[PDB]
Amino acid sequence: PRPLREQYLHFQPISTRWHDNDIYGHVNNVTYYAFFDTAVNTYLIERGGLDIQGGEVIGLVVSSSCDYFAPVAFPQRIEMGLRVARLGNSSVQYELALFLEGQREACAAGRFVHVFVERRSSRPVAIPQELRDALAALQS
Amino acid sequence: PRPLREQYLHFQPISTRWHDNDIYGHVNNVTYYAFFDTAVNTYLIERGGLDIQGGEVIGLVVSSSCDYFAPVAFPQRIEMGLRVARLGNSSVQYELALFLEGQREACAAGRFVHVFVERRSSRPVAIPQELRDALAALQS
Amino acid sequence: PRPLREQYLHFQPISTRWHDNDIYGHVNNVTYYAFFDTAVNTYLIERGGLDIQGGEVIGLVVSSSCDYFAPVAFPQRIEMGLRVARLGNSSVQYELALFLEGQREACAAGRFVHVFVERRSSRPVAIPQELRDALAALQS
Amino acid sequence: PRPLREQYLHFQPISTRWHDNDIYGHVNNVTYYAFFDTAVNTYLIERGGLDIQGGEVIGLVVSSSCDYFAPVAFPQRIEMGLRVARLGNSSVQYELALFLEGQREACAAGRFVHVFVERRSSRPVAIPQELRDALAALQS
Repeated sequence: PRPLREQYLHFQPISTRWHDNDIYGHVNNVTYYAFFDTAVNTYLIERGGLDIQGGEVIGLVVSSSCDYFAPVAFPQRIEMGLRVARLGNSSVQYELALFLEGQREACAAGRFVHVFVERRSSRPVAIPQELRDALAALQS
Repeated sequence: PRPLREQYLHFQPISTRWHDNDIYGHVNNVTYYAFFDTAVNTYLIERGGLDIQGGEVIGLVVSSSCDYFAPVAFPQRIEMGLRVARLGNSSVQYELALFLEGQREACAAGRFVHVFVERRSSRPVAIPQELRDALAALQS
Repeated sequence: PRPLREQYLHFQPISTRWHDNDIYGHVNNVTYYAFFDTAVNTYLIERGGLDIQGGEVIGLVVSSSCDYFAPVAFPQRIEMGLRVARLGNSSVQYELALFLEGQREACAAGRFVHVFVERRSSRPVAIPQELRDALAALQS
Repeated sequence: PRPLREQYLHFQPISTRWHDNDIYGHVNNVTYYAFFDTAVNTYLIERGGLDIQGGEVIGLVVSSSCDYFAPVAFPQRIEMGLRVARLGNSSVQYELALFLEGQREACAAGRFVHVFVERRSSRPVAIPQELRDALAALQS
């Protein structure tokens, strides 16, 4: 049961980094998470309009998780699939998968959840229209 | 329900680091995972006997996940709860929770899973006796 | 000539972390810099009064550098020497050295330079009295 | 005295990452160093032949330093200039500068030094011909 390129709507390429490999020769399992919210926020920055610097509205990570199938190593060229699952109105949930360039099978694959808040108060908010617009653009 | 200090068998203290705090003031959600397998492996190193540098046997992270309840920021003094859930014989599952010093409530809390393999072949193996001994030592 | 514990006025202990070790077994050369401004800012926070979250005044790193003498690896217990070299009035220069516990010889050793600015304008400022007080406290 | 695109021979583009920004909104000064040896080793991997996994021969960082001129922030598109200064025969010295895409002026700029060794012994060695070949290819 290993995810596939075509199950995902948006694709970020990310350059790997020397100190991505951990001591056993392969990208540390933690790094995948960094690849996630990079992948996400990049999309959010360029399309949702936020404005992190910036924004009166910001997303927060309340939970995440990831499953690892095959190893990847610097310097290889990883690239990140992205698609939205559930989606409340102060809240969302993404599905990420990392693919090696030219492979149908995901290398690992995971999910996490954003909760949008007012920056100052950290109190939940409706997803403003422009975010919601681009967010929805990734719904299955 | 937000986990509690006494539900956990082993305790690693970890110094937070300047660049732990992300752009919105608080320790990045990713860092938690770093705190996990630090917390784990540290115990593994000192009590399972491995031997990561030298070990013919090494652990791999095949999945992990985490839920976040309250924010923490450098320079505060986090400290990490640890306990084993399930436990096969080439395989294990930890349950981690991070605690601010002193608070009864976990700040976030998560789990992940080790698979022990022969370093060279990366083929699964029986948990050698010393590991299994200290691992089991954390069983509920 | 390899620096020595007694040449340094303040001492931060820092827990090493699993993914500190790079692919060749030893704490990545980059991590040292992380250890620096952790070591610094920690002292700054607790004794200069800033206040990074809240501070109208913040420090910026305009240059740094480091020389490496002996390797260190998670899980060993490094610990960080600190002292001030030069010291203008909107500007300062620290000298850091990392020590294995206990060794008289520094493992690596480096320096870097803070420039205090008004957070908003990022325009240079006089070091406010409390900072200057604790800063000077580390002058040779 | 701020470096210029045309003073450098090779150019790595590197994607920035969410947790590159530190607490004051801009890429942490430590990250530049990660950008350095990424930039380097990538070139070394694809052209010097090593083989880090791999190699009986590996490079080590004995010193580095960096000067910061202008700030950069995720998600902007940084990209790394690269050119060799000095060059012994067990030893080398690179000059790095980071450029924002479409700027003549470097954002920061730095140097560091490799020392090649036999992996196992960590004892110096002559730069094998293929490395030396591509290394030299970057001499002023």
